[PDB]
Amino acid sequence: STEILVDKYSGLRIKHLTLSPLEISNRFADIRFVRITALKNSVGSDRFSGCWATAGVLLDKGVQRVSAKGSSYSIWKMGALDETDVSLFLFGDAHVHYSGAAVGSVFAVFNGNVRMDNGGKGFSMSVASVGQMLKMGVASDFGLCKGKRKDGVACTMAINKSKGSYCKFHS
DNA sequence: CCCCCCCCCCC
Ligand SMILES: [Zn+2]
Repeated sequence: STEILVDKYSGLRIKHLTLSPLEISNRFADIRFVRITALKNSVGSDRFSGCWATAGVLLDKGVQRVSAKGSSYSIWKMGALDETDVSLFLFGDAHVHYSGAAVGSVFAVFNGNVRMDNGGKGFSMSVASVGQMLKMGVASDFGLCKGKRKDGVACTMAINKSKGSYCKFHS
């Protein structure tokens, strides 16, 4: 049957759990957790100094990229399915080992290096190591917009199916 | 060699 966790950490609802609730508290035990939506308002307040972690839904896997050094990497759109997103850069092993992940997945991110751009591009974080990514499961509220683009292509914006079936762009 | 690696959709 359906098995849904209503997580206090991420503030998300997760199905297809890859771990027990006890295992969650263990991973987050000695770590300062910051909600993925609080991130942009948390820059420059010593929130990311020590060991920290966040968690969000994979909204967009973007396109294949190549580093200046010639290595491949990823740029993910992550969020809590609430009109607010954030950029995640997957480098090296992290990209190798998680670039095939499915949109809708719920990932815990550990100790990402933070970049904040007050020029409009906003909050972003990056990780490069395998243990910096933990798939907790699948967002039970995740869905794709049922609306269509201007050119007739099905919209691929992530939505909260519990609160509606369309983007900010479709109403 | 390792670490490093860094953004123009959907209105
Ligand atoms: Zn749409």
